[PDB]
Amino acid sequence: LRVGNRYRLGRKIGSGSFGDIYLGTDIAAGEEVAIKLECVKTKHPQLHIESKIYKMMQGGVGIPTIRWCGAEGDYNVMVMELLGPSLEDLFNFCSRKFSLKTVLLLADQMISRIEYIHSKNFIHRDVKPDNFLMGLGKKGNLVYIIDFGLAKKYRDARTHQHIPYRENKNLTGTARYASINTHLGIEQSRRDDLESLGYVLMYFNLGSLPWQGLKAATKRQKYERISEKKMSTPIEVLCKGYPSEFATYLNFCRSLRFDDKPDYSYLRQLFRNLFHRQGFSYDYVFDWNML
Ligand SMILES: CN1Cc2nccc(-c3cn(C)nc3-c3ccc(F)cc3)c2C1=O
Repeated sequence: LRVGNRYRLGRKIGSGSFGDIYLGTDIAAGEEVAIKLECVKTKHPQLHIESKIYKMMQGGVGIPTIRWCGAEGDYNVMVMELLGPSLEDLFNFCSRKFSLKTVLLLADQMISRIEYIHSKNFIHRDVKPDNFLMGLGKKGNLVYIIDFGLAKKYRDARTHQHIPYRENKNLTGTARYASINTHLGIEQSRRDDLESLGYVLMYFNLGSLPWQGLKAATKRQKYERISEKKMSTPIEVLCKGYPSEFATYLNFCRSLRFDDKPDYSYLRQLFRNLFHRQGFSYDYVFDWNML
């Protein structure tokens, strides 16, 4: 099928937040692309909003380039450069075990991606391994951030007025990586994207989280059980046996005030100092490169 005169639509290759992913080719450029399709008439249309966020994010390191946006037949279409597997696919491919060097190489880039989105007045709100993809070819060392479907402006683009403190909010994101504030129903802000990343890094270290795979009757009761398990698990217990930096990272995120600008530099330097004490080289040789 033809997409915006220039793109050739192929078979389905993946599943996305509110629209499936298809293989494509930019016929004029001779380059493969990923095409996200969303039904023109749906009770919850979100592709168009997401496109605007990606467009605002353009030029940022690890921000996927959007080649085209439009409407074709029964669908709203978004065309992105082709990327590699997500950190979840790579984690499963690596038998759910990442070396400390891989976790630290990933932590460095992931903190930067989040800082970039924040510099562009947005909070991601769904920080999880599935939303970070590795690039391909010459970009194979680069971690990309995707899925702006739950992203929200946290401050006014010009005035920098932070959004007001709100309570009794709905769990926006994934329960496994949600911050304690989110479980409490507090409006998400910059600190919450970073706390989620802290749980993602501990998840890479452990293979799973202590509140993962809890037995429950309803999805709301599962969230209550996860909340309870997260609030009953001290950071030192969660991080036992791993370098103290992971715990320091999580304690710092939990200490942040609602409208505080996080010290991203300090957080990257925490892991960089550990990376150097370990004698590792920033050579971008991840565990999967040794397979
Ligand atoms: C298998 N692949 C490769 C590949 N490359 C690039 C992005 C994705 C991809 C994965 N998800 C969950 N969403 C997207 C996507 C997003 C916006 C778009 F405009 C197009 C695609 C994939 C993919 O699913």
